[PDB]
Amino acid sequence: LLGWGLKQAEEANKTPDKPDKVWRIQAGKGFNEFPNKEYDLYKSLLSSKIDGGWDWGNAATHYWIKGGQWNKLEVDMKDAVGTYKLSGLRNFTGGDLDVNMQKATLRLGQFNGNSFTSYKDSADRTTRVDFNAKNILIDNFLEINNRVGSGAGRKASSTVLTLQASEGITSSKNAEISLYDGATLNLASNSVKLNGNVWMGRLQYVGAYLAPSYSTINTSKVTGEVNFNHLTVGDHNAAQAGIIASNKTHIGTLDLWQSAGLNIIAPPEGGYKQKTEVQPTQVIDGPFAGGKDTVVNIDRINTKADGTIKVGGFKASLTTNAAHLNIGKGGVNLSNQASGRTLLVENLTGNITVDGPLRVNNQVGGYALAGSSANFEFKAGVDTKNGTATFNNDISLGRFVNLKVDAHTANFKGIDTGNGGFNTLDFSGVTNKVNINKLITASTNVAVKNFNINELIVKTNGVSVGEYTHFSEDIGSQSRINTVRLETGTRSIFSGGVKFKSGEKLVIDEFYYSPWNYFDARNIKNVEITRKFASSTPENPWGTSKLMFNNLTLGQNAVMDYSQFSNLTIQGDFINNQGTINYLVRGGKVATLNVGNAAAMMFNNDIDSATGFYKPLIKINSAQDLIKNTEHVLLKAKIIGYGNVSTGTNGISNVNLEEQFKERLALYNNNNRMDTCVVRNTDDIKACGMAIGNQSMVNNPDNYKYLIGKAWKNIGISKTANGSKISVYYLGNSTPTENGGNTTNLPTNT
Repeated sequence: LLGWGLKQAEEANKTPDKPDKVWRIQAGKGFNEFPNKEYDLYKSLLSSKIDGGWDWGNAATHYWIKGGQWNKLEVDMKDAVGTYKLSGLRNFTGGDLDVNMQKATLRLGQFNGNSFTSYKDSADRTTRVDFNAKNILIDNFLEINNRVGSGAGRKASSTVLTLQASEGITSSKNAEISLYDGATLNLASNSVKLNGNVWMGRLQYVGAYLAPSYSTINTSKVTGEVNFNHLTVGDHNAAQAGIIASNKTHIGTLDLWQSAGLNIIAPPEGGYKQKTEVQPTQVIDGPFAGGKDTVVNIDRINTKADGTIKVGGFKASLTTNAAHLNIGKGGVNLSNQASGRTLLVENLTGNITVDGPLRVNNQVGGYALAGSSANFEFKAGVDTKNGTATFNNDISLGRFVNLKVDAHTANFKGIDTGNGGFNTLDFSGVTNKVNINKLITASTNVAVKNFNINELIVKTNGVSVGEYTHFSEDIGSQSRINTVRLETGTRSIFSGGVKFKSGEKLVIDEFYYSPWNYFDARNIKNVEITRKFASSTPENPWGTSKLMFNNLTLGQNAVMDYSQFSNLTIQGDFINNQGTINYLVRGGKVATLNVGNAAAMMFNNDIDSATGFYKPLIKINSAQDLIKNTEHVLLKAKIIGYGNVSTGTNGISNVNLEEQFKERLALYNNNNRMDTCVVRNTDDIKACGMAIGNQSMVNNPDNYKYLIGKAWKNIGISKTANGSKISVYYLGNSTPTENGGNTTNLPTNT
């Protein structure tokens, strides 16, 4: 209930005990002349001053030192050479072993495990069990602060194991290290590689599911390569483990519990270091900052999760002070019961780099039910706010799973939420940048303040409605989406789609329509389009595409495919820059463009070598069935404020602006232009005669010589450029005269 940061700090600085009867045992001659003799410790040496017994009250074995558990002993070999074993010291109560074994290989496992526990007296004693071997090689299971008898009898107080080898502490596969409610241990060798089931926190008794049950593996002195293999924190209780490592922690499979915590704490920057009565100074530490080269390579996070149902989840958590929290190819698992199991992958003052697939219930998709809201959560650099949470692997979310990241810069590579839906994809803590590479949504609750998703896929929701892409907060000013590609929805109903809630600008480069998926763009006032603005099926469109805007702007060279199949609706000041909007008829009728407030336009001296004239400013392609002698509404307008970069293009002139607007438009038929026909030599005579359908330009190119760097307007096509309408009066495909009129020159400024 106090927390682990108080508990490890208050047992970091204690006086050991007050033991009377300090026994001293020295191994003399005989041990120090056989380097491979394979001795024992208990029967050969330690059973002299360690007595067995029976605890009255549900015991199996019982061991203390001499005449009670309050007597220090020691073993001082310092030259004994060989190899040894403990092999069966179970339910040791004792107190203050310190087996000093220089140049002596140890082995705490042979045919039987071990145990080290204290009793809960009125003196509140520890054990402080030390070893100072050369190698250790645990090689069988070991319990620290275990259950001495069976529930009843005497209770168990705290303890300390300390293993201070000089060459390395390996372990065997069946060596389940399992320290309990009050136990700690320290290691001091180099290159500890525990290949066994490390078990921090266990049920000390049979049914006490509400114990605090702290632990500690403080491998502070390890100068080599710490390498755990298989941890397990918590067992049917709210254990709060902690590890104070030595800035390199490669572990393997991690098996947390539901309500289990973990605190991997990297070292600091320079490394570690009738009368009044005065208690000693209790120096405490808050959550500090790890050093620069602090690496914690947790390469698999599983979770055990079963049991009852509480009103919330349980929120397993690991807290890391390291400047890196790399998570490799194993990825993150999440076992999920009927309620919502949650994990917290938190980093205080570091980074997080996950390169693995986020699973749940041990599959990649991982559907969850309504009450089981599995909640992924990542915190990269909380107390420094410069920490990045880079996910260099394509994640995959099912249904009722919720990613949230509260970092400084959350880079990504791909997000899959369109398969399951109901995914709160929160980003509310992100400072400045979100680099999502690919997004797939069905019913998502995206909340980003600033991003640039360079490619966006918005899928539908099958056939049911109420499920859609939803940006639920302000999108900001530096936001951007380089590619939006909606896919074709369901039949005759806008079931899937996008909607916004706030924002002011969203610089889009490229867009695709889709039938029956709506691109609602609420409240954003500067929706820019930079390049091609077409549909997902540009060859054979159908359906409708609700582009329910409030404002939009189109820049240079952004071609459009505007038809009756896309009701582009504007409620604001549409500004068109040098962009060639193309039209199509789909049955002879020209699809008018419905401007709500204003369609202001402004252009350039956009002359090119493709024509010799300016760019075709508005084209109408595939209008072969264009209805003659009938007003074709080209675009609806309310205020046409037309201009160019100056009064006159190609420098400056005094020409009124609206008349050369009619020059740059195009009516594209027979693979050429019918509005004008820009003819520069004798070769495009043939193409112009293909356009107008006359044999006067087919057989003889010298028939018409008004066109050496010139052009001519076809009469029968009338265009309005006033302040309220842009219309087309297609009434004649007239044969042009040679020297009678309706002819222009070229600007000749390519």
